[PDB]
Amino acid sequence: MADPAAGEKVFGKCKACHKLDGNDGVGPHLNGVVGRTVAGVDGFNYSDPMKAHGGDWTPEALQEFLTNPKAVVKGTKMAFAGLPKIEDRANLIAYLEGQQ
Ligand code: HEC
Repeated sequence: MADPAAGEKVFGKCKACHKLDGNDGVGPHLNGVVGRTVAGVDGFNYSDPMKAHGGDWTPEALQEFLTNPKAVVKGTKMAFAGLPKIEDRANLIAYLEGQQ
C-alpha cells in the first residue's frame, strides 16, 4: 500500500526532529528526499559515516534505512528505532514523493 494521506500520520513520528518545508531542526529538512544525494543539504552538518556513505536516497535505500537506521549507516546521529511493516514505509515514501 502506497497512500500519501496515511503517510502524513506516519510522518508525525518524524515531525519533532524533521520539518519538510525548508526548516532544519534535530534532523535536516525532508522536502524531496526520494532520489536526493546522501548527505545533500548544504547547511545541515551530517555524521562522518553518513558523509562517507554516498549515492542517493532511492525507494529501496529509504525502505532499508527506515527499517533500521543505525544498522544501515553504522554511526548515524538519527535516534529512531525503525518501521517493521512495508505499508508504513510505502505510505510515507508516497507522501515524500507528494512533498517534492
Ligand atoms: C530525531 C530523534 C529523529 C527522528 C525521530 C527521525 N530522524 Fe531522521 N534524521 C535525524 C537526524 C539527526 C538525521 C541526520 C543523521 C546523520 O547521520 O547525519 C536524520 C536523517 C534522516 C535521513 C537522511 C536525510 C538526508 O538528507 O541525508 C532520513 C532519510 C531521515 N532521517 C528520515 C526520517 C524519517 C522519514 C523519520 C520518521 C519515520 C525519521 N527520519 C525520524 C533524526 C531523526
